[PDB]
Amino acid sequence: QIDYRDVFIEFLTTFKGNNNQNKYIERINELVAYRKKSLIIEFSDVLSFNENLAYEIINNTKIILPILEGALYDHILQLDPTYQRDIEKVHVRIVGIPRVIELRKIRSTDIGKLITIDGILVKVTPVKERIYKATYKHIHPDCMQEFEWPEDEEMPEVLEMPTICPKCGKPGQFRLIPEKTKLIDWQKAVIQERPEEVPSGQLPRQLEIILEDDLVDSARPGDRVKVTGILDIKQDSPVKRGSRAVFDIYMKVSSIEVSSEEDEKKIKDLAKDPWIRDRIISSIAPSIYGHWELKEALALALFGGVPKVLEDTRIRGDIHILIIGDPGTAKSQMLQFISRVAPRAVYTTGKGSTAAGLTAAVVREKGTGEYYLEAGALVLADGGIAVIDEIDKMRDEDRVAIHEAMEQQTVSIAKAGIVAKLNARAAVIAAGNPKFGRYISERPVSDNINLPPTILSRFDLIFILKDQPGEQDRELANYILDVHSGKSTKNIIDIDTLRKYIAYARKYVTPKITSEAKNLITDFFVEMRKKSSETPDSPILITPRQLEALIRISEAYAKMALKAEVTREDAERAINIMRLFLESVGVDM
Amino acid sequence: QIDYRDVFIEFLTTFKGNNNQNKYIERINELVAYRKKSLIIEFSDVLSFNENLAYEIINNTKIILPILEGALYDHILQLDPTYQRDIEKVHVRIVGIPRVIELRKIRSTDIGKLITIDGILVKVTPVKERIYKATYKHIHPDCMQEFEWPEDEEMPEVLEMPTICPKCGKPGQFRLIPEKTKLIDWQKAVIQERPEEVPSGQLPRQLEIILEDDLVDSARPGDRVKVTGILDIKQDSPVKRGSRAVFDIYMKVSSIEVSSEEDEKKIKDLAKDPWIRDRIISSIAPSIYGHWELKEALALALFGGVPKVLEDTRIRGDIHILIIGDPGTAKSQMLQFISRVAPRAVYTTGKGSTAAGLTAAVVREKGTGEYYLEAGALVLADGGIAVIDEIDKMRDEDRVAIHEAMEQQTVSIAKAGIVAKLNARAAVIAAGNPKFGRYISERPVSDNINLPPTILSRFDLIFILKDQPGEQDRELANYILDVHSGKSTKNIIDIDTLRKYIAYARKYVTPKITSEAKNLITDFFVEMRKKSSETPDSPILITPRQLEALIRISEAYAKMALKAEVTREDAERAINIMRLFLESVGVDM
DNA sequence: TTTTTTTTT
Ligand SMILES: [Mg+2]
Ligand SMILES: [Mg+2]
Ligand SMILES: [Zn+2]
Ligand SMILES: [Zn+2]
Repeated sequence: QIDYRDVFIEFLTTFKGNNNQNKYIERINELVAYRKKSLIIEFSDVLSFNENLAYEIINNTKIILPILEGALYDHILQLDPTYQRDIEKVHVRIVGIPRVIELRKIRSTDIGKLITIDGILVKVTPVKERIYKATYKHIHPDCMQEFEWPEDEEMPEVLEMPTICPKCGKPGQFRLIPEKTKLIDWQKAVIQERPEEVPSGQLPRQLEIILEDDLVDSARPGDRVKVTGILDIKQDSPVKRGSRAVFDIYMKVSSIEVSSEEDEKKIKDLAKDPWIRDRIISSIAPSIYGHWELKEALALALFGGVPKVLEDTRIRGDIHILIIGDPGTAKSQMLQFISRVAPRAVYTTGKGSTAAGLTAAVVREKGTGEYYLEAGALVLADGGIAVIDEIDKMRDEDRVAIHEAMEQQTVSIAKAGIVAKLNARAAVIAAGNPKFGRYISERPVSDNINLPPTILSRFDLIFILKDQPGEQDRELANYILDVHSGKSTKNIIDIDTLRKYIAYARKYVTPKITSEAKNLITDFFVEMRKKSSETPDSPILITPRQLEALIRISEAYAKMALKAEVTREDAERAINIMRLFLESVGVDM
Repeated sequence: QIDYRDVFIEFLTTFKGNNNQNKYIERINELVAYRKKSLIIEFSDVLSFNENLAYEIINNTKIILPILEGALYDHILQLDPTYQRDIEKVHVRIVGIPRVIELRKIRSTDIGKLITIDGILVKVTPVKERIYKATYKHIHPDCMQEFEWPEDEEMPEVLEMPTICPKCGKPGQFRLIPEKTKLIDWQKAVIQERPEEVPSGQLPRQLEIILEDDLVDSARPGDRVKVTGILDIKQDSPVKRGSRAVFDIYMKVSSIEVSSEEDEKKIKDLAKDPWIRDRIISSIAPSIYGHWELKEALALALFGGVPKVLEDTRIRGDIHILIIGDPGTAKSQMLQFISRVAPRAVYTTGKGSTAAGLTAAVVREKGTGEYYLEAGALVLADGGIAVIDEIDKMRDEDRVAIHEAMEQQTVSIAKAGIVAKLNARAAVIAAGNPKFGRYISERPVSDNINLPPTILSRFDLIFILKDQPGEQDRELANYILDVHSGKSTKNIIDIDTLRKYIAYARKYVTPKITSEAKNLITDFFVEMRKKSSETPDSPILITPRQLEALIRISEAYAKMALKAEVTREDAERAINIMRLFLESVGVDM
């Protein structure tokens, strides 16, 4: 038996990273400066430094975590006495446990160990307080004594009151003292297994987890997470008998991850190539032949524009795309790829969606009997991409409910005496089919779309796809068979790198409008408005929302190349793609 | 007087199997490799070796079973001393009990003996944990003692706390320690009697079964199982008085089997026949005369293609068949046969089904008032075949809800704040009648089918059946009367053998496309588009989906012969069969 | 009652 306090402190102060910069030393300095009261330690670093220490942490986690926390607290206090009186104690969290078990394969033998489960967050409860050291008061004409009922022991999960007053050795009734009671933050969350690991013909399972102290509010619903901790059984009503000798299992979260310096370096060198825009476009849906304009348009929606917020109003900075085409034109394949490449995307269908399920659901809690809101599909997709397949197959009554969300990016709910406004800053991608299944050349655009002009004006770009057999049939057949044969096209950025590239660009890039683009946009907008009045029978209208599109598209083009200003070249690209949108629908230039 | 501990040991190690290889020794050796912890014993094997032990097992199971487990553990321990500290005990499961009782014939005299029940699983609860050895601490300021209350006795299904502390002989308050508590896996399932056993008029009855230890998650809902164990009465609140001395019956499962190496050699022998494809086609619906092209198409759907999973998207590998015919053409006859020979099939009707029930339904459980997902018809058919009879009779607004599942093989639900995706990789076979009941040659094909072009393109093959009274009436009449007279057709593979053949092919066979097949497929696909453009009047469209139909059919043809490569011969059959399909819908090539 | 999805007069 050898003390690990010296080894743990030595590991923190002597570990060398990639550049031998003592990374953990900097984290401690950040912890001291910010009073973060929590430290994250990578498991492989501990294993590389000393494999014997790693095994004790994995196995004897129950009794070794407080030892390391106490030793670390002394080191922090030695480094800076001012850290005291602000943080009572620190927490050590281990990340990178080699023991990973699927949510569906949890057995009795795994209870009481430190295991890691990766899943999807579903529900998060509001933060609440849990008592871990109570202070009762035996009220009785002779007692007038207060005491901490749990002696040299933490208050268990089941609340219990003293039976005999220790100060007097007599029975009676006891009163809790909130002022001297010690509390700890407590949150309840529910995790779900990934759809790619669910067995065939079975519904996904769910597991409930506990977040405490600083771990609260570490994630939002719909985010892939990785958690590590100790499993335990759950007790709800143990006071009254009636068998129920079967208990569930809940997880005590110790370390939580969501979804680096080296990644930024990899991303930065990509933008050095002048042809970065073409590479990104060619990397969208590599298994789909042709549709270069559609592929180019989808890339703009992934990056999006720059939202503008003023002292009196705000302007949306998202691009909405509507695609209409004949069946079999691979409209859904691109949408599925978007949902798999975007950092945050939600995939829905017209028939499988409802008005309540798309914006906000008002439900009544049976335990409380009061109404409370539930996040809709658009709300969960805030700051991301919203995909609505088969937009024409949903009822118009439910479809018209998203008019405010598509433009104002807000959802107003006035039901059951509850009034609220929720942010819905998401870009909507919709696909559908013409009124008669296939597009009819002889019939005009009005009866083919079969959609009200109001919703059409909210779409920045509208593309019409036509399945016309011709000279491209032979090359299309070869491409499809190559995909089925396993052959793939190289010189394509992988999905993981592309997803990282999109996330980085949306966070650290904000292009500015220059004078050259201002003149180019104005001339095109005025000229295209003049042609609109020539043929006012088209279902589409050239509204001021169209002028908004050029600014957003130009910003998206600049954001693609990690630029800082909208140059003259970007304005030309925005005009070129805008012309194709007008040309496809039936408006000549 | 006589001990069976040594009797069981020699039976395991000295028992000549069918091939005289000591199969039970191999099973024990296989058990050690992966720590199976469960050994399956055939009742016939015990009866063949020593009849005396057979009666003891079947009549005194509750006593002799633990004794045999101890003997087996020592034998395994000697073979592998390392078997300790991972598997503390093993289990002995007995199958093939001759005592089989119908679910409706259970009486009081059937309680307490080992019986076998055949039925259909309908509900599986999530895996939970049951306490069988608790650990309590007496909360009395003088005690501080830890003890296991269920001493010298397994903890009953009704949880009970001690009234007097064993180590101090005093009453008071007791607390349970989860860390020192011993748990065991516990799962609840519901079984239903087969439709062939339900008597006239009444609805089928249900029985509750309990699965423990490794038996959890041994089967999925909708499967046919054969459970074996001891019946017992169910109690919830025995303390709660107020009459009601009537108790239900719950089933304690000890061994469950769902639905041998001799099958593989028998299956391999069948595939060696060069005319295996013809024999399989002739073995589909032996009671139906004619319809050779329809029989061949149905065989392809049973086997199906090879799904492709890529890093970005996935390609559907199932084949969908649509049949349109006049009444009396026995369309529903093969559909019933398909649902009987397929390893996993679900039979539905257009009128008796709704959109919610087809894919997924969101229902509110009154126990908690919270919405939860319910598996639909397509979800439960994942990995199998879904049959939709009388598709034309059902509502159009309900038919559009399955467009996504038939191509993307996924179901998306956004209702009441619930967003999820479910896999629905199931082949769809549909039948229906024309617009005016009978087919009319004077009217064009477009208005006769009366279906939207979108759903028509999804189907791989569409066959139109016409009832023309000709010279074949006498031949058809004789065949029908022969069936009614008890005469049957010989030299046909039985359903039991055919079902085994199909299951083996779909698992261990994965054909690949060759260069020769690519040229034939590409040339014929181009011919479709050229012919289709020449006649823009047919309601069917030659979309790129038809190209995948050639690939899927070619793979299915190769899979029927247990081949690994799709040769030119398979490609020619794929081209030939679709030529008939095009001819049926009035397209001549 | 009121809001939600569902099958049903
Ligand atoms: Mg689609
Ligand atoms: Mg019929
Ligand atoms: Zn007192
Ligand atoms: Zn005691």
